[PDB]
Amino acid sequence: TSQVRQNYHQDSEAAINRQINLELYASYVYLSMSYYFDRDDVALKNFAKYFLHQSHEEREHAEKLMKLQNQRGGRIFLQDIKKPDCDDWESGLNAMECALHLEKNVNQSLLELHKLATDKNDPHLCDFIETHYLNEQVKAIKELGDHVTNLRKMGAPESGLAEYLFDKHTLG
Amino acid sequence: TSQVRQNYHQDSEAAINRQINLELYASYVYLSMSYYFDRDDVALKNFAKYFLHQSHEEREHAEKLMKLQNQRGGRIFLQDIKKPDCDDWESGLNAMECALHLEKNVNQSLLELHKLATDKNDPHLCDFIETHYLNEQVKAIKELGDHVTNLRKMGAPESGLAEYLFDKHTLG
Amino acid sequence: TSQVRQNYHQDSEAAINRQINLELYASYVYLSMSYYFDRDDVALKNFAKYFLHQSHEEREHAEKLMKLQNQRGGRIFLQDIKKPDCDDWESGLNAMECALHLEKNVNQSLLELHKLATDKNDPHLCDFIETHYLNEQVKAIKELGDHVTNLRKMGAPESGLAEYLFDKHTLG
Amino acid sequence: TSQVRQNYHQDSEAAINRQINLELYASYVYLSMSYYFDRDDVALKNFAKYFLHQSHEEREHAEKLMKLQNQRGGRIFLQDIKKPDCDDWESGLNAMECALHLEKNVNQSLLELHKLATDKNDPHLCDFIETHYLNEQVKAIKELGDHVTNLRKMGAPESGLAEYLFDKHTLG
Ligand SMILES: [Cl-]
Ligand SMILES: [Cl-]
Ligand SMILES: [Cl-]
Ligand SMILES: [Cl-]
Ligand SMILES: [Cl-]
Ligand SMILES: [Cl-]
Ligand SMILES: [Cl-]
Ligand SMILES: [Cl-]
Ligand SMILES: [Cl-]
Ligand SMILES: [Cl-]
Ligand SMILES: [Cl-]
Ligand SMILES: [Cl-]
Ligand SMILES: [Cl-]
Ligand SMILES: [Cl-]
Ligand SMILES: [Cl-]
Ligand SMILES: [Cl-]
Ligand SMILES: [Cl-]
Ligand SMILES: [Cl-]
Ligand SMILES: [Cl-]
Ligand SMILES: [Cl-]
Ligand SMILES: [Cl-]
Ligand SMILES: [Cl-]
Ligand SMILES: [Cl-]
Ligand SMILES: [Cl-]
Ligand SMILES: [Cl-]
Ligand SMILES: [Cl-]
Ligand SMILES: [Cl-]
Ligand SMILES: [Cl-]
Ligand SMILES: [Cl-]
Ligand SMILES: [Cl-]
Ligand SMILES: [Cl-]
Ligand SMILES: [Cl-]
Ligand SMILES: [Cl-]
Ligand SMILES: [Cl-]
Ligand SMILES: [Cl-]
Ligand SMILES: [Cl-]
Ligand SMILES: [Cl-]
Ligand SMILES: [Cl-]
Ligand SMILES: [Cl-]
Ligand SMILES: [Cl-]
Ligand SMILES: [Cl-]
Ligand SMILES: [Cl-]
Ligand SMILES: [Cl-]
Ligand SMILES: [Cl-]
Ligand SMILES: [Cl-]
Ligand SMILES: [Fe+2]
Ligand SMILES: [Fe+2]
Ligand SMILES: [Fe+2]
Ligand SMILES: [Fe+2]
Ligand SMILES: [Fe+2]
Ligand SMILES: [Fe+2]
Ligand SMILES: [Fe+2]
Ligand SMILES: [Fe+2]
Ligand SMILES: [Fe+2]
Ligand SMILES: [Fe+2]
Ligand SMILES: [Fe+2]
Ligand SMILES: [Fe+2]
Ligand SMILES: [Fe+2]
Ligand SMILES: [Fe+2]
Ligand SMILES: [Fe+2]
Ligand SMILES: [Fe+2]
Ligand SMILES: [Fe+2]
Ligand SMILES: [Fe+2]
Ligand SMILES: [Fe+2]
Ligand SMILES: [Mg+2]
Ligand SMILES: [Mg+2]
Ligand SMILES: [Mg+2]
Ligand SMILES: [Mg+2]
Ligand SMILES: [Mg+2]
Ligand SMILES: [Mg+2]
Ligand SMILES: [Mg+2]
Ligand SMILES: [Mg+2]
Ligand SMILES: [Mg+2]
Ligand SMILES: [Mg+2]
Ligand SMILES: [Mg+2]
Ligand SMILES: [Mg+2]
Ligand SMILES: [Mg+2]
Ligand SMILES: [Mg+2]
Ligand SMILES: [Mg+2]
Ligand SMILES: [Mg+2]
Repeated sequence: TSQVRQNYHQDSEAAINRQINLELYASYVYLSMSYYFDRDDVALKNFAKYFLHQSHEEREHAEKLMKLQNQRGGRIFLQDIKKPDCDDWESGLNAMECALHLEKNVNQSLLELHKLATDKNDPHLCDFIETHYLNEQVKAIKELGDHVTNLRKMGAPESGLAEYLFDKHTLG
Repeated sequence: TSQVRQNYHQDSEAAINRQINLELYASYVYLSMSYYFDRDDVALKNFAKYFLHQSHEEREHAEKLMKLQNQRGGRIFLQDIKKPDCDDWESGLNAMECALHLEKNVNQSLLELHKLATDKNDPHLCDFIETHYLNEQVKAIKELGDHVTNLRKMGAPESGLAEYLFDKHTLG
Repeated sequence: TSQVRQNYHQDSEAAINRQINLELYASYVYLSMSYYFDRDDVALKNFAKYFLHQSHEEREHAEKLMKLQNQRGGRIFLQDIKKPDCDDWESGLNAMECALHLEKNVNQSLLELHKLATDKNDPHLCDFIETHYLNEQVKAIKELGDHVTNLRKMGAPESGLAEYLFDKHTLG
Repeated sequence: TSQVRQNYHQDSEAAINRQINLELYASYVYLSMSYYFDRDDVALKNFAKYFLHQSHEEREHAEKLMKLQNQRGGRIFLQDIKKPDCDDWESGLNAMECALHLEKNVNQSLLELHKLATDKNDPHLCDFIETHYLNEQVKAIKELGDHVTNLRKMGAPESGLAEYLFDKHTLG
């Protein structure tokens, strides 16, 4: 056993490794989405910028969990990062909808992680999740919902003008 | 023979003179396009600004080739600069499409020039073309493609509103 | 066909997608190595810092290739990012040796990519690889070789003192 | 009853008084350790500096708990501060090992305190412990573990050179 390990259940350790993979997966989804908008036949540079930033944030989320694993004396075990579900993201509205679904999926995993930490009476892990993950998720989900709403109201995805104007006035 | 000349084939010298003419031609096409947008019955000042800048860049491309010719000990031979294919450029979208076609034509000529330089084992000329021309062309073509895409998606050329808003938010 | 595509062979497009995956793989290897050194039973923070920086550089390499793909009118196709070969990296010396092997493997792939670009007479792609990848690889390989040499000379991996002092005076 | 008291169980009040004593005890252990390293026959000034800083931090931990007691309307009851277990701390490695054991003991007490607060549904007290104590403990334990590891790897306690170099390059 690690000399630092205390009150850190093996189930929690395993769940943290699963969460690391999921955060890296989310980084990959956003990376794919970003460069879709950089295509010459899509050409929405602020959608590209927005999703690249979200991608980099997800990687920071993963790295902080790796740091946590070591802080508590667990051992990092990495798995393949699966490719995203789509190669072609169809439209700005569709990409925002997929991002919303992704963030709610990552949130559900974080909530299950917190429930495990609660079941194992690990208040340090509970605090870590609450302080660094749960409100960030709520804010991300709200922002994506807001974006979906505006795109729908403006007439996307049929209106290429709506996508263009949203790119310029909300994402730029 | 020029006291400086070394490893510089007469075919390369001639091809450089042809490229000088083509770059000046491209400058002239963009000059014509620019002032079309300055017409009182067209009145898109940022289209005018954009194309005038592209015109001035083409002249810089020509002057750098003139400098190259002398650097290598070749002799500059100038020809008439042909007037552009159109007097009336029809719309912002049509002008962007013509610019895209022009830039791909200039690129093809540069690629043929590079192949000649390769065939004659002239690595200095190869480097000159690669370092100062080829990526600039790729970037210009990508930018023009992006512009065409947005104008089409926004509803041009039928939508005068699309042209106006593109002028203001992308070119301004 | 993409409106921007010119002189860009389908084989080159495919090879660029393969290179994107390899660069992301290299990012993952370095990420794994970094956090190994952050373990409480390893505890070499400058090894951790060094490898995390290398990880972030590899991701930048991947993103630039994604940008290239779109610039030339190719289409990005992503694959799973394989987990690294090891979970436990054994020592500072062993990790440096693995990094050296990785960088030489990535270099070989870049050289094969350049040979394809040469075979297809794509001087823009040749220049891109030469300007942004090949010297960076040569410098990385030389630096890693230098590091391996010093660790060996100092008495690693048997000397934990050698690893500690190298961490402090070369990597810090 | 205090005019401010609300949802503050008598068991929690008593447990806070016990924690105040333990934090002062930890301050005393580190004070003793610090001046051991200031002995002319030990003479490791950065070990002395490090432990004196840890001593002062423990006193701040105690004072914040005293403030908490009054904030919630409990009453502070003080007990003797026991002398540390050792007069002679043997070596830098041994002192770091004793500090690690101390911090894990203080952590266990904090975890028991948090469980009491949970059992009595006192979310303010739960938050206080999580926000101001639990991560500080995890970080302290990780840092001490890191220090023990490096000293062992470098050849302590037999190597007086290892202790000297660690003092200079990690603690200085
Ligand atoms: Cl445990
Ligand atoms: Cl367990
Ligand atoms: Cl997993
Ligand atoms: Cl796997
Ligand atoms: Cl699978
Ligand atoms: Cl998902
Ligand atoms: Cl349970
Ligand atoms: Cl709990
Ligand atoms: Cl919000
Ligand atoms: Cl908020
Ligand atoms: Cl919004
Ligand atoms: Cl507007
Ligand atoms: Cl010659
Ligand atoms: Cl000749
Ligand atoms: Cl001519
Ligand atoms: Cl003529
Ligand atoms: Cl003629
Ligand atoms: Cl043309
Ligand atoms: Cl020939
Ligand atoms: Cl050559
Ligand atoms: Cl570009
Ligand atoms: Cl570029
Ligand atoms: Cl555009
Ligand atoms: Cl092609
Ligand atoms: Cl082809
Ligand atoms: Cl692949
Ligand atoms: Cl795959
Ligand atoms: Cl496979
Ligand atoms: Cl490898
Ligand atoms: Cl071939
Ligand atoms: Cl070639
Ligand atoms: Cl070098
Ligand atoms: Cl160099
Ligand atoms: Cl070195
Ligand atoms: Cl009460
Ligand atoms: Cl009570
Ligand atoms: Cl007490
Ligand atoms: Cl007493
Ligand atoms: Cl007693
Ligand atoms: Cl103790
Ligand atoms: Cl109870
Ligand atoms: Cl509660
Ligand atoms: Cl830490
Ligand atoms: Cl932390
Ligand atoms: Cl340390
Ligand atoms: Fe975000
Ligand atoms: Fe951010
Ligand atoms: Fe995340
Ligand atoms: Fe997220
Ligand atoms: Fe330009
Ligand atoms: Fe310019
Ligand atoms: Fe040009
Ligand atoms: Fe041009
Ligand atoms: Fe590097
Ligand atoms: Fe760097
Ligand atoms: Fe790379
Ligand atoms: Fe590399
Ligand atoms: Fe030194
Ligand atoms: Fe401390
Ligand atoms: Fe401090
Ligand atoms: Fe404390
Ligand atoms: Fe402490
Ligand atoms: Fe809680
Ligand atoms: Fe909290
Ligand atoms: Mg998973
Ligand atoms: Mg699959
Ligand atoms: Mg328990
Ligand atoms: Mg918060
Ligand atoms: Mg001509
Ligand atoms: Mg004529
Ligand atoms: Mg020859
Ligand atoms: Mg260049
Ligand atoms: Mg591969
Ligand atoms: Mg596998
Ligand atoms: Mg060919
Ligand atoms: Mg270079
Ligand atoms: Mg006590
Ligand atoms: Mg006694
Ligand atoms: Mg109650
Ligand atoms: Mg906190």
